[PDB]
Amino acid sequence: STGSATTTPIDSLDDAYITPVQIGTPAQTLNLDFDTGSSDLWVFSSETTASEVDGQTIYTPSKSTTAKLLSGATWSISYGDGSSSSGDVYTDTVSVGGLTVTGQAVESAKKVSSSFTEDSTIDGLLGLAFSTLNTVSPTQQKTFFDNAKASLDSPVFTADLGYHAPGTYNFGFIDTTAYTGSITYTAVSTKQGFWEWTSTGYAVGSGTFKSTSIDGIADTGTTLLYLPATVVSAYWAQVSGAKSSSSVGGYVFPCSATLPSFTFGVGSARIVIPGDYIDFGPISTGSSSCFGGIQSSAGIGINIFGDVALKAAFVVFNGATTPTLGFASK
Repeated sequence: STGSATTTPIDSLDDAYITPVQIGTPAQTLNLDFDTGSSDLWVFSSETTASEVDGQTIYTPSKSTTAKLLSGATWSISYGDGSSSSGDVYTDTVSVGGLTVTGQAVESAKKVSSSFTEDSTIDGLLGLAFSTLNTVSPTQQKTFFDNAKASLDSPVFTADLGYHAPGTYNFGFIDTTAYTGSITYTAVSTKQGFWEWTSTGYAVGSGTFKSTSIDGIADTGTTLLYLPATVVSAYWAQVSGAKSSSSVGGYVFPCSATLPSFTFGVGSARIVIPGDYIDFGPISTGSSSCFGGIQSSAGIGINIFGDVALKAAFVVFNGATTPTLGFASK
């Protein structure tokens, strides 16, 4: 089997991407944030504290003939950006882009933090990191990908995120028309439960490439690119007037600037992030100070190749016995 679904930016800045997911019988379609940095599939639901729902589409298990309470199971998760959610668990039929998993753990939110409430466009998350991070207790549950894997034509999914435009998540096959040149594959460590890999270096604009190992995670659920302070300083030094602002929470730059591109290494290959991808617009409505899309990972504890980086590439998440990551230009 295979599946193929379109993923769509939630706003004009590409702050996140939502992908329609069918849950239950008859289908209930919810728009989920596919997140290769976590491993829980959770949804706004009929059980979510009413004051914490503001415009989201909810899953109602009582209306699904294939829903079953997973007796005794609970979940609770905290994300890198400080947001959180928790609740109980059902198993149900879940389909993504024509690919169907029966008995998928669907984690029903009883509580969500304010950032989730405030984002009316995201109905939940679908985790695509390794199942060792799944938070269901006392019996850890498998991700959608892990459940589908054996049925897939090939044990892979791909992320093809658009810049200010729709893109595609495919399961079970590699669309050879979706990228240019070749796919360069690189080793993955699963030791922390992430799609963790080592970039071979970087360049700023038309600058020379600096060969240096940068360990980080491929995370579709993170908006920006978070790299070591040295790298980030070298980037923003090429933008007149750019500075790190403690009050705003990172690098800002004059909205009148033309941003340089940023290149990152994948083995001997190179992925170029156009400067426009790094513009996240005014810090506040009407401001002439703009927020940067490349930020320091210092104090995160890990480097994150988020959407800013991933949307410049066609990315293969290879879930073979020894997992790997592939990057192609497009």
